[PDB]
Amino acid sequence: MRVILFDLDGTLIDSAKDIALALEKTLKELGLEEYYPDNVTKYIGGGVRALLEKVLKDKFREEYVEVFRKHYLENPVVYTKPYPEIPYTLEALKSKGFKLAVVSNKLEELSKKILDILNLSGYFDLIVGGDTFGEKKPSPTPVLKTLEILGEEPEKALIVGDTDADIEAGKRAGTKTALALWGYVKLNSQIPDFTLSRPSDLVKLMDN
Repeated sequence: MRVILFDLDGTLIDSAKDIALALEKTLKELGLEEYYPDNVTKYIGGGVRALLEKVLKDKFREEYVEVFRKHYLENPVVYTKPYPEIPYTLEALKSKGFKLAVVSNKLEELSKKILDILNLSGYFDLIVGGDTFGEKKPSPTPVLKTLEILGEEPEKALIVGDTDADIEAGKRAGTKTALALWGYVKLNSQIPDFTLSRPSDLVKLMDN
């Protein structure tokens, strides 16, 4: 029928606290805690690499990314929970016959893990991740391959996320896009087709 592709962090799950903690740990071990930002939330956005990049700038080193994907995976879920209404919305969307999927830019082996721990895994007909198949958003292969492996044309899909990358992907891929206002909005210059202020509004949006 219709496909709804969701971003993971800042959309389905409120993972800010755990991320900040893993980052605090990594920096302490690496001897760089002085670069821990005053307001960390404006740094959490497109993966572990992009966060360390934004935090360290020229002090960035690739072997740091792996230090982070470590401290953060022995506490992938401590404070993290789905946003309010998300559990109801997935189950609701699934029972009305909608294919659901998580297209994120976070490790695909981990995308399946955090969701297993939060009992959300089962609602998704597929869980594409940061590495899954060859390219990360902004576009448009993760979304087109994810839609072929599902049997739906882009014209029947909806990307629900919070970044300029999500909007570009859907735009380039041919899907619809909606901003998850309840999540952590990181839009800069892009404009989505819709605005969802609450997850349940999704159930509404797909009514008629």
